Amino acid sequence: TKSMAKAAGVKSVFAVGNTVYMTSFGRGNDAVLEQKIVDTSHEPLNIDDPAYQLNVVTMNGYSVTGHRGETVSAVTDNPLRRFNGRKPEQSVPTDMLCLKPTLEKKFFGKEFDDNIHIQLIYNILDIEKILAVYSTNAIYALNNMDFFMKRTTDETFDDFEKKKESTNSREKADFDAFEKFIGNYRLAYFADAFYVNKNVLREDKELYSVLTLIGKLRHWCVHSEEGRAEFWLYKLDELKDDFKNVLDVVYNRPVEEINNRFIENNKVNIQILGSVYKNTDIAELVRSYYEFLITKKYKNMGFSIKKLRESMLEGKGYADKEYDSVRNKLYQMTDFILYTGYINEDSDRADDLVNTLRSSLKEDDKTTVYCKEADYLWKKYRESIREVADALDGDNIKKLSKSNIEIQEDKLRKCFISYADSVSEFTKLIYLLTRFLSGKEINDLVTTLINKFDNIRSFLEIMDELGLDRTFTAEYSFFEGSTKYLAELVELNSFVKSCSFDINAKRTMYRDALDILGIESDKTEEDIEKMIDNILQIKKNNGLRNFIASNVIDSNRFKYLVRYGNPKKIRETAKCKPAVRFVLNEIPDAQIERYYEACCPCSANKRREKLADMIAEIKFENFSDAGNYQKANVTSRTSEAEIKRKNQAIIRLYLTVMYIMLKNLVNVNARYVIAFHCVERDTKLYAESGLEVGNIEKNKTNLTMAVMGVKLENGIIKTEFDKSFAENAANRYLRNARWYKLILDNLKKSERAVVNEFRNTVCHLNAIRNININIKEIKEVENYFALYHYLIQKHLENRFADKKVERDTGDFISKLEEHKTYCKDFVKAYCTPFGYNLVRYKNLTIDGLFDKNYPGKDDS
RNA sequence: CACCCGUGCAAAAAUGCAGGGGUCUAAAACUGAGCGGAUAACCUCUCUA
Ligand SMILES: [Mg+2]
Repeated sequence: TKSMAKAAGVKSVFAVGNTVYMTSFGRGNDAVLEQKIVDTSHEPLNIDDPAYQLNVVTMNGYSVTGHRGETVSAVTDNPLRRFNGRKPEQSVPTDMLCLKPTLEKKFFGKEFDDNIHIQLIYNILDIEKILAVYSTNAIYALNNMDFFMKRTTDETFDDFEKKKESTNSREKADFDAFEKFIGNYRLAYFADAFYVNKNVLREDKELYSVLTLIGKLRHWCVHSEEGRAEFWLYKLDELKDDFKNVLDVVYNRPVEEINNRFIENNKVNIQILGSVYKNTDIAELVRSYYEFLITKKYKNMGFSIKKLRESMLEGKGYADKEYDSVRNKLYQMTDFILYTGYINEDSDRADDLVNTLRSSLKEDDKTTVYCKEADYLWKKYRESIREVADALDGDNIKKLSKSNIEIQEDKLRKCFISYADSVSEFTKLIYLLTRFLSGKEINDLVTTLINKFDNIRSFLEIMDELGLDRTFTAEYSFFEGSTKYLAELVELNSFVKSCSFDINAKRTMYRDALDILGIESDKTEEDIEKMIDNILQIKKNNGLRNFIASNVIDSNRFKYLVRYGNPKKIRETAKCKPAVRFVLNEIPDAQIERYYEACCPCSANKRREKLADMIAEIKFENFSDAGNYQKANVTSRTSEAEIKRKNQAIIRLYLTVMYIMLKNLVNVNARYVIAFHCVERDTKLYAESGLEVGNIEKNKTNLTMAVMGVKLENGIIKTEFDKSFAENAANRYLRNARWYKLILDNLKKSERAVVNEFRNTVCHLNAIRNININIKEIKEVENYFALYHYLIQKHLENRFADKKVERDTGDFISKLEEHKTYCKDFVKAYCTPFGYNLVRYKNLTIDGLFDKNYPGKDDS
């Protein structure tokens, strides 16, 4: 199922001039040159330890059998022939967009007769795509509740503050929007970015500088810019002092929190590991534990230590409920034992495991490999793991916490994560960006960024080894330090999720908490304020207060939900039975019994139905008696504790279902803001390439129309379909007649205003900002893609209900009500702006082909 | 179960086979990671808000 060429070890098959360079897998993603192929002749590079031998070379195929791992044989294609054969006959291929010459001429200073620089440039574009997703998400988080979309680094707070007495309404209203935002309590959910210990809100200067660095990032990543500001993400060393200082202060605090007293906070794990590693010096063990836990070196070593631990401790008896309070320490130190074993004594085994994982053809093969390695690790570490578990008793952890250890930090401090004065402004800004995401988004951003920078570094080293012109342009010299940025980003990914600067739950936080949970309609605003006074006690009982704080405010599900949704809006969206039920049967049985075992005191369909009924009929007053049972201990068998765990299961289920809905909707919108970022970027790229595209702000389909060669005559596309326009397209995607005809037909069925509104509700995330009203009447939710496009099309209907709509748009909106679901034709109608990129158009207009995790059938 | 590309055969211009694709998607292999519905320098629960 997986690629045999990768299993055989073929990292890449490049193409420079008439020669073809085959590269192999090094340490991780490092690429080492293996063979150079010049017209059916192969010259073996990397003679000692070759990853693969190539037993026969043809002009149209390189047969390669694998040395490393299982001896698998593969056939690989000649890149010079990538667009030749059955059509001069050997030329370096162009990218699908046919933008490769312009990308080379823009990132570097000249066209390149090879097939490596474009490979690097597409990874840079992937970087910008991910940042376009996540700066947009951060701005939507700040706007959830025309100002954040015009924030420029060029003006500091000392110049933005002069807009208090601005004689002009635009500047005065911008400053008033800034004040109305900082005065918002919602900044308390952005506490890492906006709250400092003195917890107080950061001063207005830092408050504004965070917003400027975030909004300018969004503007850069979505709007292709002109002038010096086009390279703003890469010329960040020119940031003003205020922005540098705010980047520093936001980045330093997790670093300072973790490495100020690493011995003290990690004393329990350090001591119990010193018990296992008696022969090891305590300073060495402390440095290794920093490397493992803070720096996360156990994840960079080319195999899943987490998978090995899970397969080793599968059924040995540590799945019992007793260790749940211990399980974090137990898993951490099992991973540490495995790690230290792999650097110290099982380095050969780690290499022999990475090789067989790379050479494996199936996930079943990877599973068997991990299982066998975990069997060996268990048989090696039965007593080590038993010692770890025994020395994690509650009394034992208490005594370990009270003990005094004066461990030498000289060897530890050589591994301390660099402070903000050493890391770069780009990675500091990336951390500041990460301050406005959930944890899953945290990973999807920072791990993808380290992947892309690692790819760029590997390409740069390959081109240096081949002697190719590696020099980026003076404006893109940022990527000449790609190795340094990769190191910084991996270091940041190590500790980005490790620190949470959570604040004491404010009164407005508690207001959001019950609003997201549900209140009876008849209760007035003063009544809700009186219930807040009851929670906060204006003898004393903070039981319900603490229950609401722990279960709702401190739940990252609710944290996410107030990051990207008004609590009242989320509560309203909790009332759509089809959409909540859809998440209900997406959560598996294993994760449904977790809630039902507490919400019960028989069939899974009935269980999910009643769970969804509870999500629909949930309110504060069902939990208003939490002052009685919150003081109980969930682990006990008292009825107060049982009811406490029941309410915890209900609240967690509701918040998690809403979290899943909102996260999936935001992810689907993230794919479309990728699409529109690509539209806007490729517009400028094609304009540089001499394509006649024109202004795309006015009409977002200008790019696809320019690529297809069609032009609207009197507002409608009057050019018909013929093979000539298909074959003379501006890119490889639309060289085919069938999908050219389909995209032309769907272009004729769209309109400028609807497409512009779709772009606006995608970038500004208004479809989610108004999720409650955009989800009112939905019949079923076959997938999150369907729900997102129903929200989008309902948003389009609401704005275009009292305006002139073309016949096709009217038919789409009528089909919206004829059966209450999104229009599978409207999606491809307003998705035409990125129809030029046929793969993206197909993915974003066809369900099943949208997401990788739930693949479905193509609708042709 | 997308798109494209190479090759072999049938084709009279596209279908079976076998593959490849970092240079096709959110999308190369190991990882990291997402899907995903607890993970986190900090035992847990209570406490503190
Ligand atoms: Mg790519």
